[PDB]
Amino acid sequence: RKGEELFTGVVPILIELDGHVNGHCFFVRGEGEGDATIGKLSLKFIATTGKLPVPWPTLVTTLVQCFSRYPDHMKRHDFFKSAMPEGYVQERTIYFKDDGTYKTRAEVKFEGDTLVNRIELKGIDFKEDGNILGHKLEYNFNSHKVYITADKQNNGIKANFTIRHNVEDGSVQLADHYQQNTPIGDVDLPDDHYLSTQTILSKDLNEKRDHMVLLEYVTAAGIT
Amino acid sequence: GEELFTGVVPILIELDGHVNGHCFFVRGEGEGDATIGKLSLKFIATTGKLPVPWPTLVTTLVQCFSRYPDHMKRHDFFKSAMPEGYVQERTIYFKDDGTYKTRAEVKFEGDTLVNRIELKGIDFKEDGNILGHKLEYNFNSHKVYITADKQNNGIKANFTIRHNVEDGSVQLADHYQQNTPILPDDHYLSTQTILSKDLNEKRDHMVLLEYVTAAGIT
Ligand code: NI
Repeated sequence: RKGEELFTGVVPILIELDGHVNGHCFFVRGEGEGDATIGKLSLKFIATTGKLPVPWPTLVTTLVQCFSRYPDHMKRHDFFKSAMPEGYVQERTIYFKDDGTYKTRAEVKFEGDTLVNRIELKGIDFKEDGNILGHKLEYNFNSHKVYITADKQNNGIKANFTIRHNVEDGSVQLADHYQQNTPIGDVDLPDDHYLSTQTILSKDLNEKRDHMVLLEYVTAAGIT
Repeated sequence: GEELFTGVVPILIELDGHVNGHCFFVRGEGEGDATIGKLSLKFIATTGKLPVPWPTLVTTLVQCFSRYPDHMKRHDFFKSAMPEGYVQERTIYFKDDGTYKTRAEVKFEGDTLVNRIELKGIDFKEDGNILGHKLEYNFNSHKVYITADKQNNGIKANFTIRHNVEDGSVQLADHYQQNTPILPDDHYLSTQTILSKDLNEKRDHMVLLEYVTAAGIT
């Protein structure tokens, strides 16, 4: 008995990520809350497998766009919420310029009250002591524009954008994202528009394990 | 079909798995003699020390080598599906701990019997009996209850493995098994297993001796 109606209030979030980069395996679990009426996430991620083989920032995009704030005049362009509760599949290919690639497949859906993002990630061809495996990325995340277009053919959407990762030496590591979402059930197909993102990364001062506290604001725009 | 097991047969076993995101690969080699129901295998953990105890991997490391007494040959699904082979799927629920999901192909490649497995382990406790390595290095005797699954033209199986824990308690692991051929009346397999070491092999390893015999039909 619902739809976008599942997001009128504060929703508990659970994220799990199975990761495989250059034969190094890891697992991340995140917990927190989202509030789509204001577009806010507040999450804590733990690398349960011990210290990560890649930098935390490289995982941020891949770790619930259903918590974007879609302004009242854009509600009919909100694919992510309309797929709920059965949810959607989110697939990406992430190209790190002059370095390796991530391929991800994710199921975002309601499991009871909770919104759950379960992810498989596989990364290949990363250079040793490149920015990623060498851990040369600053513990930062930049603002971006996620460009969304409809994919009528598969009853879903496509997304394109370039993530910018600050490197320690003052340079910038680019990560080209190509994104597909399709429904798991049986949705709104949007006119072209974008998401505007902002993200803070910090730590829990009493947490011994490798981890990431994340706060994020995202609003939809580009339609008048 | 059955004719492929009237003498000593070489075995190769390969397990690609990860448990709570901890990866590991295991290779096993040796022999089975299905007329007496005997397995003799050596398993190597390439990739280093295993994140889980060797005993938890036993069941999911070739039941076609069970001894099926003459009066029960009609009920041997395992052997009949050869050389084509079969697919073995399980879910193993460790009581008060995590779960394994496994998929395996058991088939003849040339003259050798091959068991190739995939394994996902989820939701294990960090200082539970598994991830904390609190299981004794041995292995109890069991009854594997087999039934017919006409719908998938194969069999199901259920049983409960008992793992001895160092403090003297018992870690139970509930097995659920499906086999499909890429059929018998109700019966069970009687198992016994000894595990040991090879003194000249450093790599985390398991040598396994095992005798299995089918019963439950007079
Ligand atoms: Ni995997």
